[PDB]
Amino acid sequence: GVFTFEDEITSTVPPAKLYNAMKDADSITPKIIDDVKSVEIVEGNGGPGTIKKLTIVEDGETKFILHKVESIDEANYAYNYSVVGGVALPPTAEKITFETKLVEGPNGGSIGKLTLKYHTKGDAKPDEEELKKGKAKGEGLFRAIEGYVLANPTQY
Repeated sequence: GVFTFEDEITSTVPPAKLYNAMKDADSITPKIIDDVKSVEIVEGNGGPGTIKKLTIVEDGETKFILHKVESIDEANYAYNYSVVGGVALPPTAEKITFETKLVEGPNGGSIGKLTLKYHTKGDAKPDEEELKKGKAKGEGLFRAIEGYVLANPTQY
């Protein structure tokens, strides 16, 4: 089955800036997110279908997570990717997709939608702690990218 949660988020940063910075997430995130050590391209040019390998530390334990880029759409200010492999993928999960979509806000900022989609095989239910952790990671990445833009106003 597929279990989805969609949450609304806001930022004072306008969406083109946020989108541009999301495209540089591979170099922004390891600096900001202490548990993300590095991001390496396994295959591809950075667009849809690119597989990336993230080196993480969780509780003193080094782990590898594989992400597949799903879509990068300027028109929706969208940056979507999937967890496709590694320990970050729970035993119950076939795939976890993270989607971000932005629109212009009323005050020159952004209104965002963050979507977490958790695919399971057949009637298997997801681990509920996984929804929580997935929600927080999606929001954590968005806040990282936002934080970097706010702290570096001439970069974007």
